[PDB]
Amino acid sequence: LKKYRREAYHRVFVNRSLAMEKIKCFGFNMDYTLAVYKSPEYESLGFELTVERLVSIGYPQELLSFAYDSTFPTRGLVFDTLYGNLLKVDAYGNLLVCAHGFNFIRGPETREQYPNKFIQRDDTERFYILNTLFNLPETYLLACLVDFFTNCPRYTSCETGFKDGDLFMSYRSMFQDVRDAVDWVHYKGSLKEKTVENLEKYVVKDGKLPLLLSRMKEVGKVFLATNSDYKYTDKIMTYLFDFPHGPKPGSSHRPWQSYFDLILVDARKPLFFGEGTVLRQVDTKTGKLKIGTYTGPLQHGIVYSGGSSDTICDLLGAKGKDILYIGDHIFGDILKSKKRQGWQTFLVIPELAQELHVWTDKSSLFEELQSLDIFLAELYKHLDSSSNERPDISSIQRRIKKVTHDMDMCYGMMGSLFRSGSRQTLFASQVMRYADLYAASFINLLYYPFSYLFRAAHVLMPHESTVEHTHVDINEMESPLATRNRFPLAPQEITHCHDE
Amino acid sequence: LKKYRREAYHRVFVNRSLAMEKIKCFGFNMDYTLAVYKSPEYESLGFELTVERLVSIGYPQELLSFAYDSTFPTRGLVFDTLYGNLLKVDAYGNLLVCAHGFNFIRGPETREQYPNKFIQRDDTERFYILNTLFNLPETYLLACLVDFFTNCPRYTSCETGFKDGDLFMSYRSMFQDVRDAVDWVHYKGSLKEKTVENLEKYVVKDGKLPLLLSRMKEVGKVFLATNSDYKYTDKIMTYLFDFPHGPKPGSSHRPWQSYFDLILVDARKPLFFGEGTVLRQVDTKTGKLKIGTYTGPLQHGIVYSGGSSDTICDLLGAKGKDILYIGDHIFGDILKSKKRQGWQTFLVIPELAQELHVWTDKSSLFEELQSLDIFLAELYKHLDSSSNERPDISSIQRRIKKVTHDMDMCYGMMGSLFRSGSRQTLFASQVMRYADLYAASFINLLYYPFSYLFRAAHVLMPHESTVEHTHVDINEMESPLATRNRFPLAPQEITHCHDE
Amino acid sequence: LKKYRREAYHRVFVNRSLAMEKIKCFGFNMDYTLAVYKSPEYESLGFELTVERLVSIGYPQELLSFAYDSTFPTRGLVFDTLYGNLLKVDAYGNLLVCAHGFNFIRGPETREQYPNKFIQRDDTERFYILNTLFNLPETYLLACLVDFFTNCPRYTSCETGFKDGDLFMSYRSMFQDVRDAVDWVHYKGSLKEKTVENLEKYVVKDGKLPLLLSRMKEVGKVFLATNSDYKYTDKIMTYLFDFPHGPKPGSSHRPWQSYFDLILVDARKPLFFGEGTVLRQVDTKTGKLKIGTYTGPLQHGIVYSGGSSDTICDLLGAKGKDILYIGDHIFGDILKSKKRQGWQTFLVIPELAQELHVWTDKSSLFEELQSLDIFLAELYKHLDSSSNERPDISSIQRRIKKVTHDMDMCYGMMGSLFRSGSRQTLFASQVMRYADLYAASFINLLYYPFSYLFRAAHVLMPHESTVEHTHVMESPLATRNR
Amino acid sequence: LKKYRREAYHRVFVNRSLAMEKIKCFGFNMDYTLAVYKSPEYESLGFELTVERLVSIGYPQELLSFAYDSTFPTRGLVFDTLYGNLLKVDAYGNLLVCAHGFNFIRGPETREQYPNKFIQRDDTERFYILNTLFNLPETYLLACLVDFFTNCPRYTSCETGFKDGDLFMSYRSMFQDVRDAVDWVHYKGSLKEKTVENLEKYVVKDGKLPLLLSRMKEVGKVFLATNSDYKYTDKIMTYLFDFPHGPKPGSSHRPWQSYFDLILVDARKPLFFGEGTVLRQVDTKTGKLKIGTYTGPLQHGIVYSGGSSDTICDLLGAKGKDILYIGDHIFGDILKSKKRQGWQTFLVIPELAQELHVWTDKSSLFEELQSLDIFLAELYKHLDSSSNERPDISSIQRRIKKVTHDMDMCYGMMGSLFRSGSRQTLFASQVMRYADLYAASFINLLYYPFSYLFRAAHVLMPHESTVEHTHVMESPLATRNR
Repeated sequence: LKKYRREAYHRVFVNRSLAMEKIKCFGFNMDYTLAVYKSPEYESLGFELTVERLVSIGYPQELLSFAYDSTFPTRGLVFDTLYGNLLKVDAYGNLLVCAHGFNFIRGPETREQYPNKFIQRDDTERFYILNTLFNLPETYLLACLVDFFTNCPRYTSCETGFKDGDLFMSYRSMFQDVRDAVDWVHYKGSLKEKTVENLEKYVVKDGKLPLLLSRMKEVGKVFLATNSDYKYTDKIMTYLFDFPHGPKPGSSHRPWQSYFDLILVDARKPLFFGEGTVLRQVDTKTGKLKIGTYTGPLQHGIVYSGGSSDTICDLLGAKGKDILYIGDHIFGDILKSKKRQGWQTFLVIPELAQELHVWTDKSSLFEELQSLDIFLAELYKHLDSSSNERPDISSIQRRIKKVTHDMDMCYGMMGSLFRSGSRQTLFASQVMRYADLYAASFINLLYYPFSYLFRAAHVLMPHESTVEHTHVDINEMESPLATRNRFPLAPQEITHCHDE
Repeated sequence: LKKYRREAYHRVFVNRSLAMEKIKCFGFNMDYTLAVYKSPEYESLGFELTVERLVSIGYPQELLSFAYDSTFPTRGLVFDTLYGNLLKVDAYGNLLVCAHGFNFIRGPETREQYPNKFIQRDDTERFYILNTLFNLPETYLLACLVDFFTNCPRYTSCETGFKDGDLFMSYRSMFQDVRDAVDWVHYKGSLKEKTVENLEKYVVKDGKLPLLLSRMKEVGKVFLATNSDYKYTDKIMTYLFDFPHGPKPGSSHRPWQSYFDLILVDARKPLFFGEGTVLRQVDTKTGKLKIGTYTGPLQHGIVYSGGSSDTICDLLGAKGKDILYIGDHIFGDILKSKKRQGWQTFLVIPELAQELHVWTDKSSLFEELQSLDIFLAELYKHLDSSSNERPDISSIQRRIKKVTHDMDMCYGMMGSLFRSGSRQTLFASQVMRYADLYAASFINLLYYPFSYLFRAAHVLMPHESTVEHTHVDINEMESPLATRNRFPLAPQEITHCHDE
Repeated sequence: LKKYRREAYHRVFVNRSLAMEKIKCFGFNMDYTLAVYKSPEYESLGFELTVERLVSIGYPQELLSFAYDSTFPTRGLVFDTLYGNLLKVDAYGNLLVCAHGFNFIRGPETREQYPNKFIQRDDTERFYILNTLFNLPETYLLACLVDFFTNCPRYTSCETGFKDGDLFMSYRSMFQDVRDAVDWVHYKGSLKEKTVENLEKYVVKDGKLPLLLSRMKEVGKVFLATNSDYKYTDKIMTYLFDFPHGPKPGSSHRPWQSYFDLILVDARKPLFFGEGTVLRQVDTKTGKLKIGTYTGPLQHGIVYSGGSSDTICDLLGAKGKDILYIGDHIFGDILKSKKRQGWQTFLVIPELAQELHVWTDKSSLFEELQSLDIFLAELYKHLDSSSNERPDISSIQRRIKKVTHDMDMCYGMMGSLFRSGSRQTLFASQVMRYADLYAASFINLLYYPFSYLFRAAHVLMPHESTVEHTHVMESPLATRNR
Repeated sequence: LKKYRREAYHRVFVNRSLAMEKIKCFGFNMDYTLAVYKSPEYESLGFELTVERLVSIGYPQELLSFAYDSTFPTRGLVFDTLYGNLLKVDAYGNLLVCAHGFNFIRGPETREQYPNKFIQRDDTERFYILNTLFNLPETYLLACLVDFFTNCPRYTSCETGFKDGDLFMSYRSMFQDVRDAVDWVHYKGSLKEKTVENLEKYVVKDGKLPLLLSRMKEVGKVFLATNSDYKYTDKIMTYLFDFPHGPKPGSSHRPWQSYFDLILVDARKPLFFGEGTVLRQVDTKTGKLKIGTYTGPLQHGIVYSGGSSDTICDLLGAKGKDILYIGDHIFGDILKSKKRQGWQTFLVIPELAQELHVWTDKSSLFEELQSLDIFLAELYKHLDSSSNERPDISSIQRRIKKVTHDMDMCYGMMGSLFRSGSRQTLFASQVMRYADLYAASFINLLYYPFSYLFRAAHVLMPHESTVEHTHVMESPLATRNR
């Protein structure tokens, strides 16, 4: 028969095998992990605050006529501050999609600015990668701004920016203003203020969240580690646990703090994963901070501030292997470069919820592309290098392009977060680097036992996915160009020091 | 029905789509491309010459009792010059296999030296990646040397090398001597001399090679670009074309040079792909070099030396897109970082010939692992986070490990070139970065028409490969934690400026 | 006959020759250039607000009993976040002085943490260089913090930090909190607020400033470019120009803005020198911005915000050759990388004021050092490689050490900004690199005409400074047989 | 009374103080340290073999009519592979001299290719620094090649190279061929063979060398560490010590090897200073190697091959403090990074021999420069910012230029190794960084006792060298109101 699998929308997907039996400590980011912001309301709120900010610093009034359009941005686009393009690139820096403003640039014209349809993604001065869910409003705003200055006649388009009279406004300078304004929106607190004053509008709520976290604390420790301050965190978490019952209905409600062994605010991630700041214990009954740990009876509170990830693991008595860290952010090679053991990782990708719907509900699109590809192979079926034939594939290519575009638009104007045609995005490549497990939401762990063995799927290369495990009887001897015309004792047991 | 495909051992595998109709110029490396060296005779010859070299520079006589063992090395291993281990690592620097000498290190012991089972593959001072087919003898020799100094009592093992009396011999110093000696073997010409004096023993020969190259020159230009000098190249190529007939049997034999539009020796790759050296035209009737091009009638020869890849394309009148460059070496991002258009690429991986046999002839091994994995899923079938069950998977894991090791050993002691268990190797990752097409040999193009459209296979992520394109009817509403509780005009035609 | 030179405290010192005749545009930083903050009051103010910020985020109450000690910090020290040391290093990263808290570490134990008495300044993650005048309070605070936790009973000293029970607190973490608090004090305007509310206490005022700027404005253009906003710039600049007469005798007062052809606020240096931000005009009467220029009557206003160094140079019609940029900050070589000719530079270095006093008023210490060296050469005068004599030099070496340390202490506990003994500091090396001219203040341009040819002094090497041009067989090993 | 100093051509110059008393181990490079190659014969030999190598790989026959011109190259020039220029730059990458072939480029057109007269030396791919004595022939050859193709009819000059018809030949490509040919000439032993077959022509000989090394061997240990193999080392060292008497009068000759406690050949510097290669013993009578040490009687031999600097220091029982390493090569800061104390350094700089002759025998040129500067200060003596006077200085500036250029030409067409005008070269800066002591030859240690206290000379800044220690209200803008 076939392998049993849970329903698609409940699945946890496995990049690297993970024995959940061994997880003794579950760690959480808050933003977009426990506190999932409603889409597109929250993106559109960030957009407005940023636009409003730029206008009050001198950007034109026409900006206030921009409306956030959730169908345009995809996450992980690269902004080329030299030519002002949003780029969807693959794992190796090859261009997949190129948008100047809202104008999508065809392949040939792309080669003027990118002669090899390639970017050096390491040129951090030039290219800015919009990876986060917070980057989404900004991704759209950059396109809005490029489009407006392009089409407004008060400004003359040039290769690397706009002339306003005798003044040059480079794309890199505009981007600096957008970047400054997004920070300001977040770090002066205007967005949190608006968020907190209407939580029903802006934050998702779900009773399964206290349920799942209560089960996690039955088998291990549970901790929160957030860059937000305690005041914001308390307001958010109280809302998330505000039900007329506790974990199971008919049970007594209990405060959100009772679900955690350790609560860490003001984390200053990503610095948190280095040496961080000095750890201070927070006295929530007072609000007073004190570096270190309380010596007195106040030591039984669990709210902390600053610190480092290494320190938090000490407080929990949790070795790195024991920890599954659940969040929405792809971190670099910071944690594993350490002499200390790192955390295993569950990556929240909320966009996966819509993408799985495209995958399941648009089958007729996938079927047709498979059809067209099977027909194409039939047209070349018995041809080899002696054949002069040039089969007519013109129309079938045109229907391939037309079906593929239709699929793309099922995701949005910028296509799927994970691929374009046959090529994985840079983002997809980073998901595979960073995440041991991933899902639309951490809540999918509800549907798995804590003894579950998560087994990784082989990611197949072209010669594995298009060759069957069947014996191929060849009548001609294999060319010795291919075969090359083909003592330590062999190891007696498995040599895999990874176990995946 | 199913998609028609050529027989497995004739296939060209596609990472990135390529319209072969547009290829107007075919370029070749010589070594391990046109001139395929017999295995393991040629590896074993390189081994002996290197060992002999080290002995005459003071290394112990016991080295001459080493015999090359083709079942041990896999290509792409990393040599850690700090701890003297051969490492098989994945695309992200995670350890898969760790061999100190001929001792394979289990996972737990690995963590002493690699606390995160991770290496920073960028630490080029410490880690040396043995990617080439020429590296194979050296890969085995490094293991031989570590094993000998470990087990010989005249030397005391330490973490980073050996004590010989009061003298410390670091692994990094030993590696420097091995590296120096391999160079010497190649650059004083001892290996070419031995090769040339017994070409039947050392070089593969195949009549399909003149056939395929004659067909290529029917539709485009053909050129050779080799680091070897003309003298070696002539000896090799004359042997490769030495048949009592030409392209087709019953035709007149013709000299190998008649198969090329341009013959480039002394290329100094990889510098060749930068600014290179000054181009000089070679006068083979004389041997005299002259920088530039001959003004007189000698300008009708086609042998050149030095130069750059940009210059060679000018001579051919070949824009970069028009060129398919066929060879065995994975190059870095050198060619695409240029403002000039780069070559498309066909990668020769000779090991693919044995790997495809494992894939097809050891099906019963693959079937069992699929069985065991289907049984494992059955054991967790109706469990979720409320379940207390801990199903007994002990024996079925043991049979997984035992079957997986058996598969590994079908490839060699160091396993497949492309994966370990569920993880692709670093090498596999580089194949996907660099090669538009790849095969065990370029001769497989014989079985494809020159109008062929090579269409890339999707490389599927876990949520694509383990979810069907079937409509999933859910009775419970999807958690808004996953859905988030979900103007420019949309593009009307495909936006893919890559076309793959 | 000897060369004429202006009086020492009026001099502009010349590192690279500069023909003032060609300067047609004069550009100023404001902070510590036009607005010289009184020392040590201002450092002490920044120190106190930073300590209070730290205590308010949970640092111990004892910190509030630290008093800023201006005799301790010398600018340009390197804080080693690994071992908690303030370090004075030379141009090449050789150790000269090593302080742990307030304990000064001798040579031999220095070698335990620094085996070659060498740091790699490239290690930006480990070593933080405290080069600015704003960094002076933070330099002392770091020393205070390391001293406090080293001698506090509640804590256990370690190599890389301290234990508070079973909890480790790294110097790197602690330095991050000090770093964050100094930013916080500055970017909250706490410091700006206390400054503005008492300008006499914190800001130097001097009628020579309006005189010098009006003379520059007569020979060319003058521009201001500060990171500060307009409201703080206005308060400060209004104070600096608040005199009952204009710059000439019996002339009437005129506003500070009229001394400038272009006023740029919110500069966002150092980004300002690359692509910066988009330039916007400032309506001073309203305080509102508009990117570009106001399309109306307000186009005639001369106050802008943000922008870039290149936009401002084009706005003034000045090529890089025309411009002398006057300021207190040393910038990296990332403005010479541009493809248009960059500015020439005048580095304001306030410490030069007290350093020159030491140079001239402690001449007895220099003379004694010279005698001890002369006397020392006399001891070796008759010896070559054939000599077994080991002259007894310990007592004279003892006296050299005492005298050099006496000199060091005339500058402060960390010695001179520019050197320790025979070795130039890293800071001195960066002045040589960046500053075409330098003085203790820009005001010393008063004493020079705008046609002056500033001529660079040779920096002599040992084989130049210790052999005379006087005319005196030589080994072919030295001659290569020429 | 003035300070006693040894005669100028006998001096060891002191950059960092060094107590020779503490040196217990003396270590030598051989090439250009013990074996000083005669100039210009040796440079000319290397030049000719390199030209012939190039012509034999297809470069035009005209090259064989180049003659090495020793008056052109100064060591330490930077070859710009993009534009074909030899460049003399200062410590910070500022342009001082720019030669294209043999055409010297004035300031203003320099700015077309170098808008800030600045190069980024970090661009290792673009700029190649020609610092070694071995690099002198290649420095001139580069200039010859650029001059040849610029004025050859068959070629078309471009910005970054030349066209040979429809074919482009970049300076970068051409530089690669010169680079490869210089390696080829050296690593084929062509140069070593012609040297050994005529040692009188190419190698300086001097009986003072065996005297100095035997005196070192009496106070401590002496070691040799050369990249050369043993056969070439033996030929050369045998020649250098070939005298009818030993070092003392009427003493008998003894072999060169007996002057060394350890002879290391095949050093593979600079890798030698990291982990190097495995150390092997050399059986001199046989020429065979054995890694480690011979387990027999040959263990008493003192000739090794390969190894590392750390292995050799442990072999001698010398910590880094004990060692003075004597050599002609400037190394990067990648030996101070080690976790054991590194060597102290003596940099042999042959050009110092002729440079000191210029310093003392062209004093009239220095005096005139001094008068012109004094006279120039007198012209400005009475002017300050109120002055409109623009004194006429063109004729005196003209004479300064002529005189400075006259001085430059005493060193050679590229001027002094250490400076151009008021600006130290990049090379001078690297001597300051790397060399604790330096002289024109190691032989000047003869004139100093092994108990000598080498004392460093202050390198004065402009505000130190041009204001007297003599005692002379000051603006609070300079004083910060102290």
